[PDB]
Amino acid sequence: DIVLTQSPDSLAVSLGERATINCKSSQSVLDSSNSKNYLAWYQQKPGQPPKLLIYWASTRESGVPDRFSGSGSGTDFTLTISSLQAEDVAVYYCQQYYSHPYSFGQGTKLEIK
Amino acid sequence: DIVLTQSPDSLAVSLGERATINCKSSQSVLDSSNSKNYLAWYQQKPGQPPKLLIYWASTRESGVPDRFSGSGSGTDFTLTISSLQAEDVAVYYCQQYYSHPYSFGQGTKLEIK
Repeated sequence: DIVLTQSPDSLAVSLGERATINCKSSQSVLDSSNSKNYLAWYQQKPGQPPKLLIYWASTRESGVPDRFSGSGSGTDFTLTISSLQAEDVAVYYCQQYYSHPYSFGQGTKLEIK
Repeated sequence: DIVLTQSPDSLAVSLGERATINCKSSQSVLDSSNSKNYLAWYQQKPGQPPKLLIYWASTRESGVPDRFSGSGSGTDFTLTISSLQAEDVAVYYCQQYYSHPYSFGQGTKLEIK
């Protein structure tokens, strides 16, 4: 089964600065036929459900701020927040839906420094 | 935007008994062209990422105990946990992926009486 490992586990970034979170999959999640990477990114704040930010590794979800972007292919992916805002403090998770059982990374805590 | 509302918000159940969690969608998530309900259920414990339990409303993910079962259709769904065990203490979420933006219910916290 595919295992996702995120890094770092926690990130402290100054307000307005760029935040970068990585996710590495044990197996490629790139579908060679359609060229799609079955990888998604979620944001989750205390007492609230997860919120989808990016899917297909780099397509932005409806309603999600433009400062959120995803990149990468195969086994290495990255979530980038162009300009960190106070409201971006939360836990971020990557998820693969390439093959069952689907799985999530351990999560990365993002805080203001 | 399809909104999911779970009920109850929290519940306390006794070991060995049956727990029931409902999810209501503001609009139907049943695709009449293929007869599939684009609805999933997740389990999440403190400090851990979400874990997929059921998808397509009633298909149980591999590795998941058979005490977990999903039912329902259209706008009304139910997650049933039979023979409750201490390890089932967690927050449960329903998720719809019928139309964008995809969305999660507010979550239901399950505890042991």
